[PDB]
Amino acid sequence: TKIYRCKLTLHDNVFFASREMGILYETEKYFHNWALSYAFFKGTIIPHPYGLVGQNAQTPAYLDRDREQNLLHLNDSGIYVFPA
RNA sequence: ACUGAAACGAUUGUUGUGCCCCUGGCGGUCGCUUUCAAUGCCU
Repeated sequence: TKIYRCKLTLHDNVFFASREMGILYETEKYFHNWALSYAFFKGTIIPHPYGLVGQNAQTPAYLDRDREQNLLHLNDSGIYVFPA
């Protein structure tokens, strides 16, 4: 129902390790939706555990109801960010 | 797990070494301490 046109201005340099070739690591020119969804709603809606240990420390929880860092909380909040 | 979690292009290094503000130069030239004067007056 509501739609928000949000324009993002970088106030310091942004890095994502999108691809790697030798000494060079580089960032794709589109911000992925799921990265922005946690940037907007983690701590406010999605939980933000400061620590991890175990399999949970190197396995995503993107769409796993059994884990706290889900993007599915937002399906239930009725919210969806698009990619940038 | 935001293509995620942590993330020093760093460490060391003398703008250095030699160098005469040097050489030449007459404070010089001209200039009368000058001009006038009773050892005097009386015995």
